[PDB]
Amino acid sequence: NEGDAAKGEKEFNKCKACHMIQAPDGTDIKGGKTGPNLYGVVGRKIASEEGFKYGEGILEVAEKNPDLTWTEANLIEYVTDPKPLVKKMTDDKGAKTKMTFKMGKNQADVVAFLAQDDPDAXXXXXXXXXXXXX
Ligand code: HEM
Repeated sequence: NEGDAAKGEKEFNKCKACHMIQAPDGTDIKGGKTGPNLYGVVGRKIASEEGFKYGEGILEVAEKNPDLTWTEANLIEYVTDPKPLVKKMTDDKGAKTKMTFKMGKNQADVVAFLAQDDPDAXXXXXXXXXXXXX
């Protein structure tokens, strides 16, 4: 749980194919365009990132919770098995997701790494209400 990242990035080898890292400019890692830029996230806002085809669910939830800025404790949950977070949260059963990867062995190890890439947590903040605070 010692959330590495060394191990965390190694594994990213398991998101890379759906997912890009890139920055407002160049690309750390290199990954399929299926899924969004995974860079930033941590600090972000569920589904913000523009010009992608977000699954309708994350979309409505981002909505019910104009709040949610992907901590990385959310990252841990989500990726673990995302429907059960997405869903649960809208309460609307029949999540859907566009993400089907289920990752159940090394969670924090990863959020760790992705916490890092999105360097802004700003030392601290911008809000609070649990789950959010970004
Ligand atoms: C553990 C490796 C990966 C992690 C850590 C991960 C993380 C995430 C996160 C945090 C989101 C929500 C972002 C937002 O709110 O915008 C997301 C959305 C998504 N992911 Fe992944 N992901 C992983 C692997 C993959 C893979 C392998 C695929 C393709 C096979 C994929 C497809 C998607 C899609 C389509 C969405 C959009 C969901 C929607 O709009 O409703 N992901 N992912």
